[PDB]
Amino acid sequence: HGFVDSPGARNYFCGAVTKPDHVMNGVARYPECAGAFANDFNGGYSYMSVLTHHQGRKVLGPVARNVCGFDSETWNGGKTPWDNAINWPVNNINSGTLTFSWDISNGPHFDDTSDFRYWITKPGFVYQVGRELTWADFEDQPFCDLAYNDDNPGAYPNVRADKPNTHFHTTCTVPARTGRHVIYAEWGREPPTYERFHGCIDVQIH
Ligand SMILES: [Cu+2]
Repeated sequence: HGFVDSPGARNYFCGAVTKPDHVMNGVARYPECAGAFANDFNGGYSYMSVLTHHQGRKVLGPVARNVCGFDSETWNGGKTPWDNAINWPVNNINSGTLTFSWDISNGPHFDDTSDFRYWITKPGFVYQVGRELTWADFEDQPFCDLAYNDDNPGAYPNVRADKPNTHFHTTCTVPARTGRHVIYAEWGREPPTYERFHGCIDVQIH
């Protein structure tokens, strides 16, 4: 159970940081989360639970009707808060080497993590409020596809478990891009669960 907190995913900003009730009370760090929680108030508190039990975009192909939530089981295979196309907060980043960090404090699965995978929107991508993502918006293959076996931490330098702070830190190379983009991210586990967690990261590349 967890989510990407650097660069912060939609369910970081609206979930881990800004809670539904914060928005209501007008005391939110991110008032723009109003739009994520407008039609699903209490689902906002399950930001760590955007999960499936299959091997994700790479293996099933572009099958899920909703990109960011990947038709999560927690929403009965329908839309999550983070599939909404609203005025999301954005991460300003550069192309090249970047750490993608998962906060797994809510449900660490160090021992049977299998993979981390990231896809990015195609160069021709135009972000627009109210227009929800399609798989056609993203490259077909992940730009970053990291195996892991906690038995042999040595063999995976691009994956770094931090057990005390219950984080995974992963290293990717974000490809040449500029402007507003989305990175779609997956954290997957081995059998027996095959559980997988899904996130979108809003980015402004330089
Ligand atoms: Cu979990």
